[PDB]
Amino acid sequence: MSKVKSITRESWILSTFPEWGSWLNEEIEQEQVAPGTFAMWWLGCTGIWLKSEGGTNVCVDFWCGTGKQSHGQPNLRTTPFVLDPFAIRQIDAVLATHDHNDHIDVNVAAAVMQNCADDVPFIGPKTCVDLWIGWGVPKERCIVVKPGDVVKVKDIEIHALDAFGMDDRAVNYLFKTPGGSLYHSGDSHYSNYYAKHGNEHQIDVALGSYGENPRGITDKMTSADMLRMGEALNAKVVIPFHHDIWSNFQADPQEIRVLWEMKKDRLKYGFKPFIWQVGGKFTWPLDKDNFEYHYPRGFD
Amino acid sequence: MSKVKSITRESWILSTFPEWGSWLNEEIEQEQVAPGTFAMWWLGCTGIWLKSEGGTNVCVDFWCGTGKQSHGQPNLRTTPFVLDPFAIRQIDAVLATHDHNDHIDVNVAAAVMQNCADDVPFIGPKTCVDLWIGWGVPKERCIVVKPGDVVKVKDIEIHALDAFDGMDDRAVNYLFKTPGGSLYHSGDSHYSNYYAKHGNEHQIDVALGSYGENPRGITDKMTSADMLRMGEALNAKVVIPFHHDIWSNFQADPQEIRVLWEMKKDRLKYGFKPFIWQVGGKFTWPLDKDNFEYHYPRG
Amino acid sequence: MSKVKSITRESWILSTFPEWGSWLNEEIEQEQVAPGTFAMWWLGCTGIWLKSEGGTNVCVDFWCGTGKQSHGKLQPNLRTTPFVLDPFAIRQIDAVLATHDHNDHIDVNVAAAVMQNCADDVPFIGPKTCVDLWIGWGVPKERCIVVKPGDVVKVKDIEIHALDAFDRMDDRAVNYLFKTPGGSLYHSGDSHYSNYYAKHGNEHQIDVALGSYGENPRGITDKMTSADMLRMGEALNAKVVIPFHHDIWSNFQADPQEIRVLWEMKKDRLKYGFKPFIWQVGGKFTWPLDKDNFEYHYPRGF
Amino acid sequence: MSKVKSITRESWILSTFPEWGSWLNEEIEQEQVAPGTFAMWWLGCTGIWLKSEGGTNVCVDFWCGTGKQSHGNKLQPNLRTTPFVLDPFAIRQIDAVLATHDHNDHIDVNVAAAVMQNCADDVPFIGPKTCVDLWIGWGVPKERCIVVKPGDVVKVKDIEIHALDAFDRGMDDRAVNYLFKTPGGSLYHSGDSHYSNYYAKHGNEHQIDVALGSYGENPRGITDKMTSADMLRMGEALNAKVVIPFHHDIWSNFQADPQEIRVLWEMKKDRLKYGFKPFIWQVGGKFTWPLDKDNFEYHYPRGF
Amino acid sequence: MSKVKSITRESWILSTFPEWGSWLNEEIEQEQVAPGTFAMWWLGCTGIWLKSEGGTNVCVDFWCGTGKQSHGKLQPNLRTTPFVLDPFAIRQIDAVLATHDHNDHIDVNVAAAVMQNCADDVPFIGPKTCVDLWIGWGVPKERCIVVKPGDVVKVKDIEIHALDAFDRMDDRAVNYLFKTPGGSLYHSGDSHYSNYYAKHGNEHQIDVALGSYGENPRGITDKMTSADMLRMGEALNAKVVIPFHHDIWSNFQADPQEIRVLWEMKKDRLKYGFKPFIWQVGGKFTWPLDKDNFEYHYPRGF
Amino acid sequence: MSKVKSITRESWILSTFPEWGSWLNEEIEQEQVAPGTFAMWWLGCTGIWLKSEGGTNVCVDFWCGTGKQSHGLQPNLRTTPFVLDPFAIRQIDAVLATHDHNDHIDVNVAAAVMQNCADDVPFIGPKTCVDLWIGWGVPKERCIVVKPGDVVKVKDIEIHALDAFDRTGMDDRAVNYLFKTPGGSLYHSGDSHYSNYYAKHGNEHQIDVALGSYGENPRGITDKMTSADMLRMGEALNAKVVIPFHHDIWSNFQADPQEIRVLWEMKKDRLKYGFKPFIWQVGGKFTWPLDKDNFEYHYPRG
Repeated sequence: MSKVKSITRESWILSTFPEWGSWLNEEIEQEQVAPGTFAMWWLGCTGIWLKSEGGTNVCVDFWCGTGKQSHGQPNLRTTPFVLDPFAIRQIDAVLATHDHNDHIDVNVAAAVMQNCADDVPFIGPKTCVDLWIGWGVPKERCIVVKPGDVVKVKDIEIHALDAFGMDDRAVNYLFKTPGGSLYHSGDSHYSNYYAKHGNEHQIDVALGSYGENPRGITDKMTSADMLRMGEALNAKVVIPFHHDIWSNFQADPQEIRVLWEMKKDRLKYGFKPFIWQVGGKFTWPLDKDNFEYHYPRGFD
Repeated sequence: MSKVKSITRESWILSTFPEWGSWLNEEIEQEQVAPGTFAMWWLGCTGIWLKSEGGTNVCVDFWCGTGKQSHGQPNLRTTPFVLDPFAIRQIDAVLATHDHNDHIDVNVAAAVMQNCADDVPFIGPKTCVDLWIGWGVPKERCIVVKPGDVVKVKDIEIHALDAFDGMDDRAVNYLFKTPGGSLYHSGDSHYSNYYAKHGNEHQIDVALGSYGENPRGITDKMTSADMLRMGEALNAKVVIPFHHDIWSNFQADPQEIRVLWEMKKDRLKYGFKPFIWQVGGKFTWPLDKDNFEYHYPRG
Repeated sequence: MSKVKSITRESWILSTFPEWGSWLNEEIEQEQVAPGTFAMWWLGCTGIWLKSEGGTNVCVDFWCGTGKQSHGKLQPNLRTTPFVLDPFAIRQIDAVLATHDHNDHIDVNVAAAVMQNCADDVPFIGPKTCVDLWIGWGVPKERCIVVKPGDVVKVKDIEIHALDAFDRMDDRAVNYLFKTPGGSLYHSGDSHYSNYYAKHGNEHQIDVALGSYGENPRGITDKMTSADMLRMGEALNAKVVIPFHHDIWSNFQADPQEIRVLWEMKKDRLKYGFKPFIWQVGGKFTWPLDKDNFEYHYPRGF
Repeated sequence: MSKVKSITRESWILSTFPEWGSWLNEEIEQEQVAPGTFAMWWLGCTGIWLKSEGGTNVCVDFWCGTGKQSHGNKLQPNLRTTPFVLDPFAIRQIDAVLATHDHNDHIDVNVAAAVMQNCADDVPFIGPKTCVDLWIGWGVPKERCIVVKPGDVVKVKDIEIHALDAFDRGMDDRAVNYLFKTPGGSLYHSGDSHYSNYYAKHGNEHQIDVALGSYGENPRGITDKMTSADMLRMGEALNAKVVIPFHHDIWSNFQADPQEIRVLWEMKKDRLKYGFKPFIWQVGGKFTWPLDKDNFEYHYPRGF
Repeated sequence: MSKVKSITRESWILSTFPEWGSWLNEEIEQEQVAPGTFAMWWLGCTGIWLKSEGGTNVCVDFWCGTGKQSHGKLQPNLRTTPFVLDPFAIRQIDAVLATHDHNDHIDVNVAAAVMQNCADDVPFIGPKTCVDLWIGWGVPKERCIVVKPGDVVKVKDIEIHALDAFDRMDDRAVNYLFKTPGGSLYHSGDSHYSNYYAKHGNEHQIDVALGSYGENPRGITDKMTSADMLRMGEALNAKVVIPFHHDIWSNFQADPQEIRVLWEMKKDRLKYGFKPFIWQVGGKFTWPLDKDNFEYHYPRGF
Repeated sequence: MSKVKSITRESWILSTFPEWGSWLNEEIEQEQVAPGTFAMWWLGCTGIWLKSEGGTNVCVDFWCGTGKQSHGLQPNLRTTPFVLDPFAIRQIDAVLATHDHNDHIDVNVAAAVMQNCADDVPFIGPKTCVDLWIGWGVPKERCIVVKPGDVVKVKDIEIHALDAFDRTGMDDRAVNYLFKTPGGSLYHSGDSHYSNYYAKHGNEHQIDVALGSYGENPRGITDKMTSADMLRMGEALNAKVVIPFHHDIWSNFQADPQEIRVLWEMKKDRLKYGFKPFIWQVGGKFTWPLDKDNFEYHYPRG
C-alpha cells in the first residue's frame, strides 16, 4: 500500500506534537537543585515551572492552547511546546495569576487531574477557582487567594500580592524558597505598588510581561517599564517574558539591555537584565550575571 | 463527563496542532501577487513557499518533522508549525535540495499525493527521487535534476545549480526565475567560491543562506560574515538568513549580519541589504527589500 | 559711594532676572511666519508660544513660578530651567490657554501681566477648574471660555480643538490641537499615555506632537517613558514627536536621547511615520522646515 | 482688591528669583564632610563651592550675572541658559573667595558686595593682580585682598591653595589655575584655560584627583572652549582620576553635549591606558571625592 | 656560490624597496581624468598627487625619508607606512610644491629625481624658506617660485592659491588651495587649528579638505584632534574632510574612526555640510564621484 | 658639485631602507623577559619573534619580500613597512616556517642567519620547506623536518608540531606550531583556514595566546579567516587571548580587526567565551600574561 497513502493527517500530528515531547519533563525530573539555589524553566508565555532545593515542584501560568487556526486580532502562536502537560508526574501545586486565556488551561488541569496525586492544590484568585471548578476540579482541591494571603507548599512560601473588587480577578506571586525568591507578575501593567512590594520583601529574580503594543492598545509593559519594575522591586535580576507567544506582540528584548546600559550608572540600578529563551533553564544565583541565555549547544 | 476526565493527551493534540492551523494556507491562497513582484513565505527551517505573478505555487524544503522528544546531539525544534501540509490544495511543484532529514518529509509528500492534482511534479536530486519513489510516489511524477538542468513550471523557470553541502546526485541549489524577479535557494550549503560563478552568470534578486551558531568543534552552518560574502558573490539585492530558527543548539542572532554590514557596506561597496525574517511571515520582492526587519501584522 | 555698599539683594535681582530679559519677547514679536508654515517657541515645562502665518499669537501653559526655595512638602523638586520669556513684556497676544489647574500649568503673574498690558479683547481658555482659578484671581468671567472635549474655539487664523486629556475628568483637564493654515500642533499637557491618542490620530491630521517626558522616581508614575513617547507619535500619526516637561524638575531629569535610540531600533520594523526632535528651552521650531533636524541648537553667531 | 489688579512685575521677580532660593545655601551649611573626603558644588559656569573635612569653605569663580537681555540693533547672541542655584546674599559661612581671571563670567560685583555685607571681617579675596585691581575698584578694601602669581601657595584654614600657570592662545598678572589640596583630596580648577602642554607639567609635579576643564561647542571661527578630545588629553596630562567638564552649561551659543567625552573615552581608554574616568555633572549638584569617582553621570536627588 | 652564501644585505634592499615599485607611477600616468572631475593620490604623510582633467600633474609635500633606524628627534618615531610612490620613476610633472620647511615635508631625494628625470619648465613652488633649501641643494633660482599668503600661481588649468598656514611665519609656512575646472582641494600641510580657516571658507569655494591628524602624546600638541578635524570642515565649508599625517609615525598612531563617530553625533545638531572620509596610503580619490563613500578600500581584483 | 646631481636612486634606497633599520633588532636582544612570562614581536604578515624567560630566541615565518612592483595577476601590494632587518639578526636559537608558500619563507632571511649567526641554529619546518632551504644552500644537516606529532626542544621552548588546515597527504606541506615555554604557550596557525580540529588541539593542549590569519576575502576567494571565524578558533583552542595577523600585509586583503571585537562584545556572554581579543600593530611587543586584558595595542609614545 506504500507510505504516501497509508499516512493520514492524524498520524502525522500525533507522532510529531508536542515539539519537545517529554525532553523537558525529564530534564526537570532529573534536576538536582543545590542548597542555596533554585531552578526554573520558561514554559512559554508567562508559564514557569519552579523547583526548590528541597525538591518541591511548582507550576505557574502553564498554558497549552494556541492562537488563530483559521480566518473563519491576528494573534498566532509563535512559540513551540516545550513541556508535555500529560507527562507531568511530580507536582506539588498548580497556580494561576488571573483568568485570562493565556494563563489558565483546561488541558493542564485535565492532565494533572488524571496523572497526579489527589492532593495537588489548584491555587488562584476567586474567578480562577470558579473557572477550575467548572472544568471538573473538585472544590476541595482548590485554594482561593487574595492579596495578603500566604500559602505554604513544603519549603516554598507563596505570597499573594496586588496586581495591576479586583481581588477576585488577579494576583501577583512571590515565591520564597530557601535558595531565593521569585517575583511573578502575570500579564500585569506597570503599577507604583511594585515599590511597596520592594519595600516589604526581598526580591531576587523578577519576571514581567514584555511585548510590543500594537497601535491603540496597552496590554504589555514597555522596555522602559521593565527597568522601572526592577528598580521598584529592588530586584537583582529582571527577566522579560510573554513577548515570545504572540505574532502581533513581537518585541525585541534587547531594548531592555540598551536602555539599561544608558541608565544604570545615572540611576544606580541594583539589578541586571537577562534575556531568556523558551524551554530554557535559569539557576539563581549562578546565572544572575549572564545577561543572555543560550541552549545547550552539544555535550561533546 | 467533566472536561478534566473527557480530555486526553491525544484529543488536546488534535485540537491544538499545528499551531497556526490553516491560517497561512488560506493567506497564501488569497494572495494576489502583483505584476513585476513575487511573494514568498518562510515555512520554518529552509522551507519556502513561492508564488509568482501568474499564480504559480512552489514548495521548497518543506519539512514537518521535529527534533528530540526524549532522552532515551541535543537538537530541539524551536520553531512552531506555521503551515498545515494536509491543507495544501493549489500547488504546481514540490522541490527538495538534498536527502538530509531536515529537508525532505514523507508526510508532506503524502499530503500532496492525497489532496493535489496528479499533475504535480516532485523535483530534486537523484538521492531525493529514490526516497520519494520508495515512499510510493510514482516514478512518473518525479523529475531528477543535476547542476545545469533547467525545469519550466508555468511562468517560474527553475535553474538547478551547484550545491556546497558524488555530490551531483546528492544535492543541488535552486534559482527560481519568475517574471517578477529571481530567488536563490542555497539549502544547507556551506560557503563556496562558486557563488561568484552564479552571481556572474545569473541575475539574482533575493538570496537565502543557511545561518546558525556552530557549536565548538562543529561546522554545519554559515557565519554572519559568510552571509555577507554570499550576498557579494551572488550579486544579490537582499540577503535573508534561514535555518537559524529551527535547532536549539544552533540558536544564532541574525543581528550580527546587520552589524557587520553596517561596518563593511560603504568600504566594500555592498550592493545588497540584509533582511531579518520571521517564520510564517511573507516577503514581497521588491517592495520589502529595504525593510531591514520583518514584523508580523499587528492588527 | 562704593559698589560693594550701594548694591542690595533687591537691586541685583531686579537687574538680572528674568535671565533672557525681553530678548525672546522681541524675537517672537518680530518673527514673520511664512505662508504654509507655523512658528513655535518652548517656554519651559509645557509652556508653548504659537504664531500662525496670519500673525495670530497663542500662548499655552505658560508657567512663571519656581520650585522649592527653602527646606522649611517632602519632594526636592527644584527648577532647573531659566526664565526665557518676560510675561510683563508680553504685548501682542490673541489667546491665553491652560491644559489643567495643576501648579506647573496655570500662573497668576502671567494672567496679571496679560490683564495689565494687553487688550481687553484677549480670551482666557481652559477647563471649568481653570476659569474658577482665573475668576477667583481677578479675571472677569466674560473674558473666560470654559472648554470640554469636543469644543472648538476659533481664534483668528488658529482653530483650537479641545480634546480628551488623560491626566490620571472633563471639568479638570483638556488636550489641545491647534489647526493653522501652515499645519497642526498637538499639545498633550501633562497627560499619561492612553489608547485614545489613536482616536485623535484617526479623526484629525496631526503634524507636530508634544508629550510630557521625564524620569519617574521610584514608585511614581507622573511622566511618560521614552517608549511611551514613540507609541504616542505612532497613535497620533504625527510627523514630528517632541518631548517637553523633562526640563523643569531636578528630580525628574531625563535623557531625551533615550527616545532617539529606541526610535532607531524600532523605526523600520514598526514602520514609524514620524521623527523625534530634541528641543531646547527658549528655542524656536518652524513646521515643516525643521521636521528632519533631529536636534535643536541655539543660534551660534558669526 | 484682586490679585490680578495688584501684582506688579517687581513683586513677581522678588518672590520668584533666585530660582533655588536658599535651598543650596542651607544644604552646604548642613553638609557634614566625612574625614578622607571633600564635598563640592557646581554653582554654574565655572563657579565651584568647596568644603573640606575640617569645615573650610571656599568659593571659586562664582558668577551671578546674565547674558543678553535685549537686541538693540555685531555682538554674540549669548543667553544664559542656567538657573540660579545659589543666592550670594544668603552666604554666611565662608573662608575664602577666589577668581581665576578678570573675565566677565568669572568675577562678580554682586558676589563681592554680598560677602562684604554678610560675612566675616577677615575673609580674603584671592586672585591675580587684575582681579585684585577690579575688586579694589568695586570697594573691596585692599587689606582683604591677596594677589597670587603662578608658584604661590596660600594656606586657608584646612585648604592648601596652589596657584599655577593658566593658558591662552603678561599672563601671570592676568590669569591663574588653582590646585586645592585638602586632607581629603585635591581639586584642579583650570578656569577658562585653552588646552596647553603645561598640563603635563602640573600632572608631573602634583597629585591631582579631580580635574575641571572648560568645555563647549565653539562657534565657527571661534576658539574659546576646549573640545571633547581636549578634555581627555587634559585628564591624561594632569594624571587625574576624575575629569569633569564645566562652562558648557552657561551660554546658549556654546551648547555642548558632554556625552561626546564619554564616547571618545570608551574608544581610547584601553589603547591609551587612561588612568581616569569622565564624570557628567549637573548645575547645583554635589560631588564627593572619592565616593562618586566611578559614578560616570550625576543625577539630582529624586525623593520618593 | 649558493644563494645563501652570495646574497648581501644591500642587494636584498635593492630588490625589495620601495615596496610598491612603480605600480602607482604607472597608475597615475594612465589615469584618464573625466571632464568635471579631478583625481588625487595619498603618497604618505601629507604627500598628495593631484591630476586635473587637462592632464596637469601637481605634487605636494611628497617626502621619502624615514624615522629612527637605531637607538644611538629624541622620542620613538618609527615610520609605519610603506613607500607607495618611487620618485625616481616620476616622468610627467607640472609643479613641485612644499607647504613648509620642516623635515617631514621637503625632501632632497625627491627634488633630485624631478631635476634628473623630469622635463624642463617644472617649477618648485614653496614659501621663502623652502626656496633657500632648494637653491641650497642646487635648484636654479629660475625654477623656484617664492609664495606668500595672497599669491596666485597658474599651472596650466590648475590655479594654485597660497593662503595662511597655522604651524607652531609667512616666509616659513603656507597653506594651498588648488583650483581645477573639476573641483577644489584645500591642503593645510602640517598646520594646527586656527580661526582663520573660516576666513578661507568664506572667500573661496572649498570641496575637499585635508588636515594633519594624529594622537598627540602626553605634553605635546603637534597634530589636530578628531574634534578639530570637524571644526575645520565646518570653517572651510568643505564637502569632504579627509584626515592625513596620522599614518606616518608610530608614536602618533591614531584612529580616524573617531572623526566619523563624532560626526554622527554632531552632523544634525550642527548642520554639517560635509562628510568625513577615511583614506588609505597609495589610494585614489575622485571628486565628486567618491564624496559619499565614507571609507576607502584598495582594489581586490578578480 | 650640486647635491641635486650627486644623488642617485640607489643612494636614496640604501640609506632609507629598511624603514625601521635595526631599532627592533636592538629592542629584542635588550628585552629582559620576566619569570612566568613570555615576550613576542609582530614582524609583519605571519612573522613572529618569540623570546622566553631563559633568553631563547625563536623566529617563525619571517618574510622580507614584497608584492607587485610593476603593472606589466591580482593587485597584491605590500601595505606594511619593514620593522626588522634580517641582516642585523645575531642572537637566534631556531628558524621556523609553517609552509612553503611565498609569503612565509625567505631566502634573504635564511642567508642572513647563515652568514651572521651560529653554525648550530636549526631550520625547522615540513619537508617541502627544508627542500627549499637545502635548495638555497643551507646544509641538510642543520635542517629539522617536522610532521604533526613531532616535538622539538630548543632550550626551554618546547615546540609542538601540529596539523595545519587547507581547504580544496598534506603533512609534507604544512604544520601548525604550539610553542610551550615555562612562562606560557603560543599557538601559531600560519596560513591555515578554519578547521574543526582546532577543538582537538584545545582539548589536548593548554593554549594561552592564539594567532590566526585574518583578512578581507575578495569576491570569489577564500584564503583568509573571517571575523566570526577568529572567535570560533578561540573557543575551539580554549585560548585566553586571540590575536589576528596576516590582514596587515596585502592591499587587496585590507580588513578591520574591530569586527572581531564587536562580534565578541555581542557573543561573549551568550557563548561563555573564556578569551578576549587583542588588536596588535606590526613591530609591536606582546607580553603574556601582562597584556592579556589590553584589547588594543599602541606604539610607545615616548
